[PDB]
Amino acid sequence: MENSLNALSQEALYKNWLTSRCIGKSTDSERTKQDAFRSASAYLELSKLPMDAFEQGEKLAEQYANKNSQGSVQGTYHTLDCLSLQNASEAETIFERYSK
Amino acid sequence: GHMENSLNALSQEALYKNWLTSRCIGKSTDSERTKQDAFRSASAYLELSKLPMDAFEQGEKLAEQYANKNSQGSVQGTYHTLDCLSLQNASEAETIFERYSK
Repeated sequence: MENSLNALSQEALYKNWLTSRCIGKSTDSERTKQDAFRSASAYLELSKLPMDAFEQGEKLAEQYANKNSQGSVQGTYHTLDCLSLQNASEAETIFERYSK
Repeated sequence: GHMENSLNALSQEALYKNWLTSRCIGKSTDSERTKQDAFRSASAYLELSKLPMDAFEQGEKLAEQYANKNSQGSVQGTYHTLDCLSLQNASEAETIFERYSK
C-alpha cells in the first residue's frame, strides 16, 4: 500500500486527497466519512506540497461536496462531483501554484 | 443536460476509470444512500463511454475486487476510498481499457 502510494505523482496524491476529502464531507455515513478521511490522511502524509495547498484545497473539496450536481434522473451525484476533482481546472491551478 | 455537457470533454480512458472508481465505492460502502449515489454517478460516466459492454463486465470484476482489497493503513480501520481511487492508476484498469478500445 505504501508501495502503491509511493508510485503516485505529487499531482495524483493531491487530486486523491481532494477527492477523498470531498467524499468524506458529502457522505451521509459516519463509517464512510472516517474511511474517506483516513484515506485522505494517507495521501497527505506523502505530499511535498506546503500547507496552504491543503487549506485552499480543503475549501475547494467542501465546495465540491456541496455542489449537489443534478443529473437527468433525480438523486444525488456527490460521487461524481468529488471525482470531478481528479480533472478540475480549479484543482490544477492550486496545485500549479504550490508545486513547480 | 449540463452534467453530460460537462463530461463530454473527458477522455474515454478517464471516463472508464471514473466508472471503475464509482462502482468500487458503491460496492464497498455500507451506506445504501452512498451506494445509490455512487451507482448513479457510475451510470453518468457509462453514458458517454463508447466502449463495448465486455469492458464493463470485465471492469466490474476489477472494481469488486478492489472493493474487497481491504488495505490496512497505519491507523485502525478500512481504506476502501483509497482502494477505489487506486483504480485511477492501476495497470489493470488501463490494460482492460486498451484491450476494448483498439
